[PDB]
Amino acid sequence: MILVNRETRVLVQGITGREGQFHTKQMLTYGTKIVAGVTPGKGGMEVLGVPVYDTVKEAVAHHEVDASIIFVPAPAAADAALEAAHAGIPLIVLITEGIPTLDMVRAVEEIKALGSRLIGGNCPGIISAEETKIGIMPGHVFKRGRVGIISRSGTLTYEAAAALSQAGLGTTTTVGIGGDPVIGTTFKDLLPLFNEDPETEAVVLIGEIGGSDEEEAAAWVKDHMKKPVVGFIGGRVGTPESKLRAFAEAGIPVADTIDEIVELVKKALG
Repeated sequence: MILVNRETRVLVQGITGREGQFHTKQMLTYGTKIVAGVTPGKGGMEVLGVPVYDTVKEAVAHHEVDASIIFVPAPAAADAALEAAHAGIPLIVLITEGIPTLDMVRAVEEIKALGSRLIGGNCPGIISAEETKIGIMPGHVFKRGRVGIISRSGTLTYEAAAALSQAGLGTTTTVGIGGDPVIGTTFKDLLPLFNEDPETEAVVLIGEIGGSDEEEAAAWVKDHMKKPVVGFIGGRVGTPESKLRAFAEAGIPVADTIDEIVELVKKALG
């Protein structure tokens, strides 16, 4: 696994909202160690046994936190991420969709400078199979195994994870990094972590049109990866052709279908 596991202590920002409450319940049931929640104006309340505070600073003053997950409304979501970073929280998972691009870029830059890792926004989060769940992904399709996943598409991530689980390969950590133009963590940032994780025997990269992250990741894989990588591009620099060419030139086998992801991983591991 990379980044998080069962021991990861989690803070939920926007815990009192409909989404926040629903997923706090799903995560608690999964085994995620949610230790506190934050919602301005709701400090003093309790959600599913989780104490709620008005600010992240107040929450961290009473609880050690390794990561935070944000369900705060779009207009204030970027600030919520910044609030977590200023409090010293190492990992910040920003779920919220619709955050203004300008807000997003400013948050990415400042949080990066502060030393925290930001996943998102507009993403499903991170899950370490049968260890911990810090996101909104369907937990049941992530059976524990040996394949790591980094994906810009939640849709394809779940199809791939379910297929890998059914094939007996399973998964380690899956990070849904988000498909929007501006994201805080991408392929190249996570590949080195998977490369050094002995539990991960192969990594699946799921990309799509736009940006240059897939192309940059391919170059990194070609020069530094020590284990198999399989790629998939949805919607079949910045074009699908450019990304397919980049993967091909990097020696990264590309699956044309979800089933081929499974077949290519099996082939690579022998």
